[PDB]
Amino acid sequence: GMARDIQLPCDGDGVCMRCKSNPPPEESLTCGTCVTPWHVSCLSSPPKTLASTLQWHCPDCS
Amino acid sequence: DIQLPCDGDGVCMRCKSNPPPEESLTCGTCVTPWHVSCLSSPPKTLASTLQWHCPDC
Ligand SMILES: [Zn+2]
Ligand SMILES: [Zn+2]
Ligand SMILES: [Zn+2]
Ligand SMILES: [Zn+2]
Repeated sequence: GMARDIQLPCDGDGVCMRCKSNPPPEESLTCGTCVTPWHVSCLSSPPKTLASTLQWHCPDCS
Repeated sequence: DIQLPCDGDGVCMRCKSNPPPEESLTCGTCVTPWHVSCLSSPPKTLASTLQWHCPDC
């Protein structure tokens, strides 16, 4: 997990607000509550189990 | 050898159940849902889970 300070979501156009990159699908995670895309690389605690990755809840919703 | 996906309604064609989101995995190429519980080899990394290719792909 990259972010040691505050974590930022994605653009809505698909750009990570933190690292200024457009994450590929293998690096993208959308929340199960607000459905906001997040760059999984720039998270503080990326999901570590398969179930946590499926029903993933973003840091703003957790 | 007999890996079966989910129907349009959602009932898994290998266990006759409607899996929850914590047990549903949609393929990144043919956008077909699958029941991970009925999968022979579930994904092993985070990248293979985020962009998942179903057995038939
Ligand atoms: Zn990023
Ligand atoms: Zn959320
Ligand atoms: Zn099943
Ligand atoms: Zn497929």
